[PDB]
Amino acid sequence: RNLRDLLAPWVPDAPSRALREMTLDSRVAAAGDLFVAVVGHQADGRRYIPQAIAQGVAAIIAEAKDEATDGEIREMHGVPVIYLSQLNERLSALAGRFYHEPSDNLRLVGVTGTNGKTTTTQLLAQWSQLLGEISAVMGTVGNGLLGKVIPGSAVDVQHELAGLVDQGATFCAMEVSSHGLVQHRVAALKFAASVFTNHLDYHGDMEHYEAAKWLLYSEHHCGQAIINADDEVGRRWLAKLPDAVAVSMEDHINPNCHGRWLKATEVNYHDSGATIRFSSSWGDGEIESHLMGAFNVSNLLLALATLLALGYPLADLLKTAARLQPVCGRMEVFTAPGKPTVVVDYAHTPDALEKALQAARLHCAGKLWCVFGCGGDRDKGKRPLMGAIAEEFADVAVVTDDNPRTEEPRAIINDILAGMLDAGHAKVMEGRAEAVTCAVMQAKENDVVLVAGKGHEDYQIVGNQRLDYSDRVTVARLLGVIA
Repeated sequence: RNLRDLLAPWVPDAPSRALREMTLDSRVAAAGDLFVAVVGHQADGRRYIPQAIAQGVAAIIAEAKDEATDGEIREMHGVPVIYLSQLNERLSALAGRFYHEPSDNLRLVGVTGTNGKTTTTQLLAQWSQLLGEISAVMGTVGNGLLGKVIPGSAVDVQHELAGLVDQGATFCAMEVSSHGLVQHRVAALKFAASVFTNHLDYHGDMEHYEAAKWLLYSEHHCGQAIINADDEVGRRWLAKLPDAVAVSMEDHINPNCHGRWLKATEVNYHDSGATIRFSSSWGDGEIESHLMGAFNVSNLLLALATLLALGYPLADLLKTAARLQPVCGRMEVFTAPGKPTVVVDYAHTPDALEKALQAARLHCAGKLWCVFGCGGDRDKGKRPLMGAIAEEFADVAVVTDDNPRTEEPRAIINDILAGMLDAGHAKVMEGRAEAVTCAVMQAKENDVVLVAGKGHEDYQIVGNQRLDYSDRVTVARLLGVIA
């Protein structure tokens, strides 16, 4: 890596100097490094230039704002210092060139929106890998090849993607935060596809918000646009994007305009997942999904439309659909012959618990059971709100412990019960393992038991002890299966 080569597109006069790593932080700036001095949230990296020089950096690129002309080449203690205008905007392109353009050496799919980003990126990564890609994810639960996801500036993004390119990745599904896009953290990435999953009442604010977002997207390499037409903003944007794919399970495909599309024609929500019949511009089909709830049908259809748009054959996608797995502890289904369906979900807030019960109800011909508690030595305000949700959206509420820590366990349970119209209806069982057993052994064959609050977590905090305990293991053992 060479300062001269790195800067050729922007500064033709740049000195030839070997470069090791690229860093924004003067503290880690080692001998041979490139130090990038940017102006951020009241923080001015140019303050740290002499300290970086003193640690033996090979060269510095720095904001020109107030200090120099764009492409002005200076030299301090024999260290080249090159100044660039609007460096925050160009950091992605600069790091891209530094790391040999990693988004041009694999198929990068970006997923944006408030929800379904984790699940949709996981589905894209799993499905593409089943079709023979070596697949990776970058998002909220961390970066890596599938099954090896280790838990962030424009430089970090390009560096991480290059790391995945080096480990052999040929496909990467990336969560793009609303916050990342606006701060230019993905400004130079070549997206093969951009997936849109899903305080704006005054119509000037919707107009500004849209204008701000449309400007950003016009500046990115978005590749194929795949948009949820079940979202009202999704629809407006599809009207303006004649090449975008429309995806719907709520009858919002308008075939007069929308050129390419995919819609769920009917969904049977059953005791072990969802049977999805669909029509698309690529042809028709039926998918056996092992994911639970209406939102996971949407997420799966977005991943499908995206992979069809990129040229993956419909017959190969249909033949692998049944191998798609839940994100561990996210509406994760456990079934066994002649036993109640059991779902483990991490829902530990009033809103998450309501969504997970509504999701669970679709699959439930009999009674819906909710086994849950609330953390001790934490905010107590959600307790009566989670009681009232469980009483309303479930048929049987089984209230138990969930990380009581040092707090009197029955105290927490009382606060939960206080939120209910009829606390006497609720079952209380202390010992979470025993409360899960209660629900699972008493539930009928066509009942569903939702076990809420822990998801993937493999500990119960009682006092200051992290006891070995897993909802998933307890359920799997009661059902006579393997977690």
